[PDB]
Amino acid sequence: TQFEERHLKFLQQLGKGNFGSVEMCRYDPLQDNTGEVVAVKKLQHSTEEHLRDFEREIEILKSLQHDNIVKYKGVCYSAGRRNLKLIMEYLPYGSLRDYLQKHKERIDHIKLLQYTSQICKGMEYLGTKRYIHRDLATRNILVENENRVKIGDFGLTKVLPQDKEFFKVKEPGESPIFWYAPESLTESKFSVASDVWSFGVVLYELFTYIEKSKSPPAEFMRMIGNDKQGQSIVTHLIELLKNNGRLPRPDGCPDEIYMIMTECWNNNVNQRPSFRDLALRVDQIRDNM
Ligand SMILES: Cc1[nH]nc2[nH]c(=O)cc(-c3ccccc3)c12
Repeated sequence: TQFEERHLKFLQQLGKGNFGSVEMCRYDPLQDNTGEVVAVKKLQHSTEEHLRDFEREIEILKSLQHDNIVKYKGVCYSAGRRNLKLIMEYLPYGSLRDYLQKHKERIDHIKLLQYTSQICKGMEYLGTKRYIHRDLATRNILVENENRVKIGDFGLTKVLPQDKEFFKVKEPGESPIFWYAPESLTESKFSVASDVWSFGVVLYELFTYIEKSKSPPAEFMRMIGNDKQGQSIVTHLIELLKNNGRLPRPDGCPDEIYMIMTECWNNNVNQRPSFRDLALRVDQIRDNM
């Protein structure tokens, strides 16, 4: 879990996450090829704040061990221990968002339901730590193989206080608003229940197959008026959601699955299902058949 900079060998640039870039590297202490391939996260701007944030992600990630959560491996104190890099497992098939677009040939509803279940279970696990993810979306889930997805992107995750069921985030500025529960948009309140709302959007994403014009931003913007810019977008999204405006049932999506979506998208926070409810329902659906 302490990786030496001189043995971390660059292989590929991957995405460019919030703190900075992510690379695929080979860790080869024996210097001969033959090491483990890993993902290495870097911090672009190591300010007092960005570092504190990066360090918080590391603690969080180091504290989780679950089949459907990306593996923490360690840290690398490069530049003479004057820089730090997070070392994680490398999942070869990238984000669930890209996978669904690139590998339709090997995806059916059963696979979609498997992914759905796996995400729910990772989310049950986070809840036992009182962690709120706050950023659930297929772009933030990673694919190990055709049978296995893992939740990643713990850069925005927060811990609920001892006895507070919600966390108010001082000011969400430049947010993924189209995944957010109304009370997150209106009050900056995040909770297990707001994660459930977002999971609903994730379930929608799965069944739209990240198709051309059916993404949540595209759909919401169609409903609201594609003309709209800046804050009018937010104003109209809120008003829309408050009075039961919802994303449409994807083409070929079963009614039973759309109902799961609609139950997650309850304005009434308490009435949303739990992740435990959701895992059971999805697994039962799979097991019937
Ligand atoms: C963190 C990670 N582990 N394995 C990965 N495979 C990828 O294709 C992409 C990432 C990644 C995750 C977050 C931000 C950028 C890239 C990734």
